[PDB]
Amino acid sequence: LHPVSISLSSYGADLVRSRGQASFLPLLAMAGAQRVELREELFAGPPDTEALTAAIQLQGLECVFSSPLELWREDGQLNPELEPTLRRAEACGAGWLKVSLGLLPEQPDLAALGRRLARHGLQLLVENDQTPQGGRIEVLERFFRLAERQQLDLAMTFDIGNWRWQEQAADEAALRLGRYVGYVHCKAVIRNRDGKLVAVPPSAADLQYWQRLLQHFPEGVARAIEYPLQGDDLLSLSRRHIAALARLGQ
Amino acid sequence: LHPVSISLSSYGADLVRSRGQASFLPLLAMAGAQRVELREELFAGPPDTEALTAAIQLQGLECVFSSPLELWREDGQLNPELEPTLRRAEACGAGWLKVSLGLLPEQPDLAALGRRLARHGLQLLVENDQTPQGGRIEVLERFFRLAERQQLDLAMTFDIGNWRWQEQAADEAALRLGRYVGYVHCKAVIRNRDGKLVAVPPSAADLQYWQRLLQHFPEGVARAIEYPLQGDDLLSLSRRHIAALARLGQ
Amino acid sequence: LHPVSISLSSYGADLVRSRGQASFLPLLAMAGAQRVELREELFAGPPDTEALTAAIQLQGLECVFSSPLELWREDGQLNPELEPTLRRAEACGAGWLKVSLGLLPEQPDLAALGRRLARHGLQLLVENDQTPQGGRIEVLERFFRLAERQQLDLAMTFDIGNWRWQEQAADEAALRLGRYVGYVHCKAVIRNRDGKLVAVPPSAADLQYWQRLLQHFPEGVARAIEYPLQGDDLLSLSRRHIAALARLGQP
Ligand code: NA
Repeated sequence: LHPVSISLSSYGADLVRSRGQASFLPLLAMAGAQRVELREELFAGPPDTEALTAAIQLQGLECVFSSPLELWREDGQLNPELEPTLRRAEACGAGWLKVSLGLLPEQPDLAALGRRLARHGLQLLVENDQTPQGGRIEVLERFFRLAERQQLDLAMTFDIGNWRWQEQAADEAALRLGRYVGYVHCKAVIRNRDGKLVAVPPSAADLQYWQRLLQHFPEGVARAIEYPLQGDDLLSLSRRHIAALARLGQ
Repeated sequence: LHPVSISLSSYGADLVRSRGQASFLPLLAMAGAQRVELREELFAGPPDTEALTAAIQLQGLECVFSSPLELWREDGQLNPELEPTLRRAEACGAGWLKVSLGLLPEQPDLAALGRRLARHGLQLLVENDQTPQGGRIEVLERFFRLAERQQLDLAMTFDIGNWRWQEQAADEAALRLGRYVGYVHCKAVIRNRDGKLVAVPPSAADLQYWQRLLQHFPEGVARAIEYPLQGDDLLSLSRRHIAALARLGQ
Repeated sequence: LHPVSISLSSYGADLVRSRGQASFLPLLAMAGAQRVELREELFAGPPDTEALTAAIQLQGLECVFSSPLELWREDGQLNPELEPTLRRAEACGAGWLKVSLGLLPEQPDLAALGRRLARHGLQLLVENDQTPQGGRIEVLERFFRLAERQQLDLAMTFDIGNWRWQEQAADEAALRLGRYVGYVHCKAVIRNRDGKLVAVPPSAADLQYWQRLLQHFPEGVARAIEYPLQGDDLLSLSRRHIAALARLGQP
């Protein structure tokens, strides 16, 4: 089996806020997950980070801290909230911080980025988002090429569904960006009756298609569920969805 | 279940012209179809539009009228056959007229198009065809963008197979044009042993692919059979093909 | 069933070189293949061309001879090794000679190529390779378009996996080049844990995708296993793999 993560936003923001994120960690371990993705927008709440760290450690889970933070500001400077967010993430027991790109300047100071990352013990993940600045193949390809040149402790999170918001083809993205991918965010996307894009659980067809996309990324890369998980028995549901994802490969 | 149409060309041009298109209406209704797509080229002489409209209504079907007319002439003017075809379609009972684009000029008179459409009671549908002028993604994107800006009462018919004639990817077309799609033409396409592209009935794999394409169009969009339906028992065959398409998507 | 070929490189180059390519023909015929693809690079010494041809004919197999030869030299001239390679292919009983493109010049002498090829019963196939000069859609499309204008009876070997090495989409390749394809090389490609591209046997999803790619090529085109075939029982392994390829197409 390949390593599987669950983004707790999958369970619904209201439910997660009400029950607290730490309460989902035993559920994830019991369902067979290897990693949890925490969500900054989902603490009620100023968290007991100590209690949260102890919970992750007890379950033997890896932990990704996901933030809506955009790395680069309109003005061309690294987001001053980067270090405060890294501290937050580390305090919660995360091994990775996941962010969006923001607006990549013509001249990014990746040396500066490195120095800030070096003050903390987290690998940085940068995810394609739904915006023009952070969600399009061309600028992301530029960022990852450069980042690799200066050898940053950073990797791409390839979000399968987000490309849809920028009318970018996931297959083309995978072909061009797949060598940089360290984490896959899985969701299916449909256009609803009013023409609006909405994230949904995968069909059997989507899953087979995702297996083909995964051929473009290093074998065994961690894959995350970030789509609705709703049902009366969340443990059994999560287990069945983890198994389906873990099984994707050659 | 999603609404399903059958294009009567599916039954074979010679057979349909022989028996007449009206004779297939009870078949379509009994087989579970919600619309009939009449084909201008399959009328053996001008129809009694009153008997036709009455037969369609008796069967509780809606009706798309399909013409091979190209909307824009080589010289950049609208095809003068547009309003005569709109009048014939409307008289036969259709809710939509389906046409091809023709050669979109540098400065298309979309206001004049709107004025002509406003004189009739049908929605205009423009389908991708098999030609360079009417069958390539870039020009169709330009057309539908400009039509939406003019707020015209028109939508795309997305023909899954026709892209093959222009060596365009349906997946790419669906990404770029999906927001505009109000009707889907379903057909599988193979290159035969002689080298010629031909429309064929879908395999299981084809249906799964089409399910993924439909994610790009508003959920529950009407879908039409436009591939060969040939056999000893057209009711049974039609019923099965309709059922497979009615439940595609969910 | 559609005709299936096995490229003998599938069995592992060292194993094949040591046993000789002729020793695999009974296996191919018993497992249900229609065609063997011989590999010039898998002859450990000069071939016994008469015994090879006799072994192919005994088994009732057809034969494609694969050469790493590049058709067009850097200086724009046709590779002078083409004639001896065509004769070698014929000596080994081949109905097709498969080569790489090389560097396509601005004004290739396709007329001369056609006159050369017309002296031979076999057909020339040009395969997409893993190089910029021979593995990119645009130049290959230019080659086949020029060949079609000159009315040459040559065709393409569409290698499904090779496109990955040049970061080219196989679906786009199949759309733009499909009309030219007379032979298909099947392999799946993944990035390994180290990030290196490697050719591998297909998953069920791969096979389903390949069925869709085949829609772009003339129906019934011969398709070849060109991916690892390893096991204690090559006969049953080969038979299962040939079967899965032979049934790919429309119902
Ligand atoms: Na090859």
